[PDB]
Amino acid sequence: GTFLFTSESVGEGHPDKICDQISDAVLDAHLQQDPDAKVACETVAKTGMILLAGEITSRAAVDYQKVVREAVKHIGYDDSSKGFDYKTCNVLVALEQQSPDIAQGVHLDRNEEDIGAGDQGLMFGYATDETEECMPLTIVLAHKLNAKLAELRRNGTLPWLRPDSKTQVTVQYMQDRGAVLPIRVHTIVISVQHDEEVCLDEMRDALKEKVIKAVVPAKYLDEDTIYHLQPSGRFVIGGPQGDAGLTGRKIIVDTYGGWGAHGGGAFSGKDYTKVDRSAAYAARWVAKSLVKGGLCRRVLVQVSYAIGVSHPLSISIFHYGTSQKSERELLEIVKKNFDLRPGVIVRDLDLKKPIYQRTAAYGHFGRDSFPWEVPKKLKY
Amino acid sequence: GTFLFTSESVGEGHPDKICDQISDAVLDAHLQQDPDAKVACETVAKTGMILLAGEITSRAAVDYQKVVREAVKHIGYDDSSKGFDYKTCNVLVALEQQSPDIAQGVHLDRNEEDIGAGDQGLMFGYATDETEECMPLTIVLAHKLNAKLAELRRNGTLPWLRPDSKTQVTVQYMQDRGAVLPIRVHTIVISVQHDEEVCLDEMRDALKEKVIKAVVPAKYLDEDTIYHLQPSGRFVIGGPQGDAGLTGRKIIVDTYGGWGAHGGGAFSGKDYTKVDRSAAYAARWVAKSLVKGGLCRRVLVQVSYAIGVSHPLSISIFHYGTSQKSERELLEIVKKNFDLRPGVIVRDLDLKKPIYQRTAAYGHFGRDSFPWEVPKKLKY
Ligand SMILES: C[S@@+](CC[C@H](N)C(=O)[O-])C[C@H]1O[C@@H](n2cnc3c(N)ncnc32)[C@H](O)[C@@H]1O
Ligand SMILES: C[S@@+](CC[C@H](N)C(=O)[O-])C[C@H]1O[C@@H](n2cnc3c(N)ncnc32)[C@H](O)[C@@H]1O
Ligand SMILES: COc1ccc(-c2c3c(C4CC4)nnc-3ccn2O)cc1
Ligand SMILES: COc1ccc(-c2c3c(C4CC4)nnc-3ccn2O)cc1
Repeated sequence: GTFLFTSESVGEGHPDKICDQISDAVLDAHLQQDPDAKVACETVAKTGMILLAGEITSRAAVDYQKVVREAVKHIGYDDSSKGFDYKTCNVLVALEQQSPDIAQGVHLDRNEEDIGAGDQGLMFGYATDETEECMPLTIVLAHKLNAKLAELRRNGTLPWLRPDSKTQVTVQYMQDRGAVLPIRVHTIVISVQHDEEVCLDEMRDALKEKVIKAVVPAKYLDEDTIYHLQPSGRFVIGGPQGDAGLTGRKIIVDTYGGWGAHGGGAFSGKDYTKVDRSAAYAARWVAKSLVKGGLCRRVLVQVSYAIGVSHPLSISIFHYGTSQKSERELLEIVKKNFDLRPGVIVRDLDLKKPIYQRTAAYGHFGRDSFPWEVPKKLKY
Repeated sequence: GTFLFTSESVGEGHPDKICDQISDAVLDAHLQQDPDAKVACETVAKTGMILLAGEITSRAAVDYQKVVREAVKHIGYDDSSKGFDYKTCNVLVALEQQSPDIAQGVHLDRNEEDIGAGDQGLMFGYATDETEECMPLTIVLAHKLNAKLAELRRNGTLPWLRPDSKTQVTVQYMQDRGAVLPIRVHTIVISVQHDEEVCLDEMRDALKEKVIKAVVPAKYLDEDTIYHLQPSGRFVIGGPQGDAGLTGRKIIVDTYGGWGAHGGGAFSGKDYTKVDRSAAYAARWVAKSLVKGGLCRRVLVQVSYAIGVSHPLSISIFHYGTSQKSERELLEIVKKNFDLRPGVIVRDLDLKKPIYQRTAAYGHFGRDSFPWEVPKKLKY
């Protein structure tokens, strides 16, 4: 009845995550001046370079040099000794207006509630009662390990830490009538960029004592837990110098860590008309509402859209055997309580608010009581 | 007992797919001269630009201008009237050597069989008996609709077609003791870039009669099937001009269309030491072997790795209730028959061969009898 499951997370200075945070800093900069900005901002990061590529139609006057550099400063890349510096890096901009063919097919001359989906696609929402925040323990732990590294770097406890990090947690679970119960942590991996002065044994000791023990409850750790701490042996070169980063290359870290399902769409750098983001947020909101509402212990929701069409093409619900109600009954409850048109989701989840940079590291779900994390009281 | 499931696919000229094909053309160019090339090539595409960013350490002498332009020519972007031209686009190169810290931790001075995983991560393999190729019908149909568009464009039947396309198929399934049985096609979406001369009604008629009817068996289509053909109403601007493309932004199209599970890793532009590709291919090979071997009707395999470590950290198997054997029994069969170290997978699946550009459109699985699609005869 037991099984293993592994999830990973990355830190704020992982090059792909730098890109997601810059793309969302650009989106927020536009939304601060024009709540109806149409934004599709991709970011690429490599040694010394941030390139913005995409499409933006907006009435805002945005200083891209300032927005980009301020986001890199927040992450912690502020000196050539760290491999990247917000003060002196190259910021290249290849941004054009949104395609008029897309604009006419999606939102031009359309009533806001009846705007079409900004693209076709499929999206999933997932929730599990295994944690209070309704997220898998594997991904919650993996995110908290990266957050702890950033905390210890920023407070000066471990001054040899640099912003680029990755973590991975394998948990042994027990099956329980469709639901899952965490038993113990089987393996933890941590890799983090570091300075040239600190030795490997000092790093491994700190990662176990000051990071793992500060995040993972002792009840999950035992004599058999496997630790792979700094397994490469050396990680001085890091950030964009060590590996090219792109927006939307950490979509499983952004969501459920492999649990549930994913439709493929990236979140960062997109306004609400892009259903890859808004409909995934709404699907998480529906899933969490079904679990917090006591209708299921674990649930998966799929929705799909066609470009230019407001209503979803399909809606499906899988309760893993954890509900007394059938899928048909749960779908009827969802139809009575939710309107999954993008032009209505924007109002329910306040998606013109410039809070997106906050979502772009540590996962979009299970944190900080964002609107999609506040369950809706269901009427049925 | 019935439910809906939707998957999507994209064409060869979808901007993200252009990037995956260019990244894999670069990898193949290196492997043709140096089978041990270390390649991590990301591609970005926007109006008039192909940018290569990443890390390559190789003994090959590669003409990036020629490799990139030949890949774009193959896709069909050969004139400014189409929005992109291989002859006149800008090709920018930001490629550096692989980080020496990664090289020392992964493969330097290591016996090939004992090379470490090129990164940490989680990967899944999936197989389903619903089609002979062991793939979900939703994604098989979605890929075939894009392939039909490219065929009709290349043979001159529909000369108004351009290379950028997207498709989406929703199938109504019946549950069958853990396995799934397709009943009918509920909805199809097709969007394809076109010239300025053809009218919307001519395109919609051709998409139904020459594309859908030529791909989807009539037994799946009925009076209630919903068609969204050219739903945006106009798609003249397309390819990188209409939307920025990046490598590794179609990872669900590349795999199972939402079925099974995904660990987040992209495939294109990476050599075998990057377990995001090799271990996902090996996991598909294990899953397909378990289904074709008669041990299950549907199966999901998860594997995970740590950078620098050769053996997987975890292996898990979920048979959806379609096997008489337990997960423990299936894991023992997998341990007896497979060695999932990257340095052994490379030999079993011939992963130094330059066939990667062929994998970069229409899915990596369920096609063309690649080594990971030829089931292993299991001994137990
Ligand atoms: C190992 S790199 C990816 C492979 C790389 N593109 C190559 O050229 O081999 C992927 C991520 O691992 C982390 N990383 C980079 N250098 C590392 C090192 N020396 N040891 C461990 N992890 C490292 C960074 O977070 C980086 O974004
Ligand atoms: C709709 S675009 C993505 C949104 C876009 N970045 C924006 O600025 O709104 C995504 C994909 O849809 C397709 N596409 C582009 N223009 C389109 C159009 N006019 N109608 C339908 N699909 C289109 C292309 O395959 C493109 O890569
Ligand atoms: C996509 O989300 C999932 C999540 C979990 C499971 C799963 C198992 C697995 C997965 C390969 C890791 N292995 N043993 C399992 C036993 C039960 N359950 O539920 C299946 C799918
Ligand atoms: C990730 O792969 C999957 C695939 C399919 C299912 C699934 C259902 C769904 C999903 C939301 C679409 N809806 N009704 C369902 C009934 C049965 N089964 O099996 C669950 C998970």
